[PDB]
Amino acid sequence: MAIIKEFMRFKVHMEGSVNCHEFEIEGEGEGHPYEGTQTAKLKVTKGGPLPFAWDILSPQFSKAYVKHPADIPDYLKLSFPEGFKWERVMNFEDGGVVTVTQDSSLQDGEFIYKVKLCGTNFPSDGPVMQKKTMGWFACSEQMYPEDGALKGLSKMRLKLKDGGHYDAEFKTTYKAKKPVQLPGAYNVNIKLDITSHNEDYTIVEQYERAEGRHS
Amino acid sequence: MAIIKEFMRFKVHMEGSVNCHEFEIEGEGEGHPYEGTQTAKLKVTKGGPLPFAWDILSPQFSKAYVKHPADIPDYLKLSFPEGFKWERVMNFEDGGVVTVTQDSSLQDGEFIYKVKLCGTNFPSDGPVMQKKTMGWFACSEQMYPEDGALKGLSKMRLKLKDGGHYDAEFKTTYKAKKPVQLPGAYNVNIKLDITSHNEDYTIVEQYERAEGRHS
Repeated sequence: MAIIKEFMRFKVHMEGSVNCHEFEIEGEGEGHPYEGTQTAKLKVTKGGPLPFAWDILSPQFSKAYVKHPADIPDYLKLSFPEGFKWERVMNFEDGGVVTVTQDSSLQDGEFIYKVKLCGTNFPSDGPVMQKKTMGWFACSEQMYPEDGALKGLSKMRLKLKDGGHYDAEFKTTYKAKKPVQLPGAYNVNIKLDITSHNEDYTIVEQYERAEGRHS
Repeated sequence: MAIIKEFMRFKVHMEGSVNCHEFEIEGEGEGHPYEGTQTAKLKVTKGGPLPFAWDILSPQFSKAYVKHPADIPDYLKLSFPEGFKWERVMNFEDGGVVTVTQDSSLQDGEFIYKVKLCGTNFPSDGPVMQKKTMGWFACSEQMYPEDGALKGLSKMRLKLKDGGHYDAEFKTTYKAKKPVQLPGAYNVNIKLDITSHNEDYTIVEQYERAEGRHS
């Protein structure tokens, strides 16, 4: 039997603060790791309703679910059962910064996600704190190994409610807990959607499709 | 009859938070803008004692006091009386991030400095939150024009109490409030010292010497 089966569920716990508003999120998800597709259902358990845009949190809730061609080593799938950790910084065009620390493991046949998120310097009148965003554009992450780790860089774009867009640079470093084969440089195309939400975004459902491809 | 005289005093007000510990600092300084030298006397007026290292704040307390050769446009000196603004991000080797917003003006023959600082994601056991730093190494700021503004980039190094060092990358964008001539690329060598401090760094005195030179 495989360790990463064709269908895999996950559980996620997020804690952090944005502009020093503390919160906690608990969620459950499921998907098909070799198809590159997944969904999640997130619940704000502390600090709700959030006084900021959900969209800055949605990309933190799953790289084991990336469809990889056979000739591109699936570094983060190979990291299991032990798993991997990743560190991310997001630099937004108006000075806002989000930092993310995450640990992924496999317990009782289910992925376990632990996330720590720290966001700061968002303008009180800006689109994040005023909840003026409407989801991410489809995007591509440029992946490359460096200093024994897998790194990703993406130019991300948030749609704004009244038109136009709001941009951010994503930098992430992924590290397996045990040494496994890193890939060469390649690209991952990502579609991240909010599929449902209640009025104050205390209950949110997400969908993500991610596929790796050669440069 | 000059706007920037050979001897100039300044006043600075800083407010912000680091790992959501809020604080305010008020200070007075003086120096010689054409000699590239200055001193400051800072006091913690709110949120003391600070539960983090003073060294992350000391580089935020004065680019009007940089000695420039005659063939290098002194962009930030020319910006006065109106003055300038700058935005800074500091990325520390252990995931800590500091963002700084600052406004510089000239009122009644004295510089007026207003600083907003936001720091986050510092490990609770790291040298910043454990106050294990002992001042910055001498450093150089690589200056270059870009998108109509003056930018700086520096690789900064903090001494640690028990030996070794703790590194950070500084990126800053300086913008005159009125259009004045930008220089070409050049370097500024900086020595920033804490010359006195009380036991919990609620009163701190600093000294800085800065000189621009061709690359």
